[PDB]
Amino acid sequence: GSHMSHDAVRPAPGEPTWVDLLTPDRGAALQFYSALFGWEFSTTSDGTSPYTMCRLRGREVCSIGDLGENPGPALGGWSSYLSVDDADAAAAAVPELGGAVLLGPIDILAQGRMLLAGDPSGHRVGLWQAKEHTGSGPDDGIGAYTRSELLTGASATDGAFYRGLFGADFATESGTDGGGRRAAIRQVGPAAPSGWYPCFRAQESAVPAAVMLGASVLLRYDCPDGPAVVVSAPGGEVFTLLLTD
Ligand SMILES: Cc1cc(O)cc2c1[C@@H]1O[C@@](C)(Cc3cc4c(c(O)c31)C(=O)c1c(O)cc(O)cc1C4(C)C)O2
Repeated sequence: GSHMSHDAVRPAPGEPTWVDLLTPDRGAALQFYSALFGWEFSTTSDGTSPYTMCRLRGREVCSIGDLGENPGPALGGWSSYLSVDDADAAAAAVPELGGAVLLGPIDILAQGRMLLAGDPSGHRVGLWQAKEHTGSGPDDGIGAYTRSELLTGASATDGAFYRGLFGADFATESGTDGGGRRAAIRQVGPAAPSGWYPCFRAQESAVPAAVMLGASVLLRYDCPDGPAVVVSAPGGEVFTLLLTD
């Protein structure tokens, strides 16, 4: 009966949520994508759909998806999944800011909820509902996710979207949070690509690992961390590599 909670939850910032990447041919993608980082494949479970989990050193990293006969998937390439208060929370604030929900709310195997929002031009913003964990996986340095960064032509706009679905604006109040949300938005276009694509950690040797395959060069500089490498995969998947150790 319109009661409020009496507990403030403050998750640990920095920890990424998740990152999935659809492909036309999972079999082939594993040959390209995994050739960049140098990961290993694993067998799928039986009884369920074919799911290849990409793990190494007994440490969780990422998973690959596929479409088969689905010409219009949900992912549409790399993207950053931001963790919201609730699937419905975010979706509910979408219209409050003046956006449009494209997908969700949906119940993926009653395990989680993924939905997309933004404008009807086809902008997909990864939104996951953190209930158990916020994607706190093993910190093996290299090979694990690094962070989430979106390159849009309207930092001021996207910022408004984030501050609304995540920022305090969501609940137009303070006290029942700390501020442990992860996101990043930069304004670029002429001198840098555009789209949703988190960063990843790899050795310097990974740079050419992609080149040799025939990756497309767009932008590999002008980053806050210094050395950056953004390549465009042949299928249309855009992602950024940062050299650290
Ligand atoms: C949204 C969606 C809706 C739908 O009707 C069918 C469907 C998907 C999508 O692609 C697949 C192949 C299955 C699938 C699986 C996941 C996600 C996903 O988008 C999709 C997903 O978003 C996600 C995540 O964000 C964090 C996780 O820890 C795990 C996942 C899993 C479960 C791997 O078919």
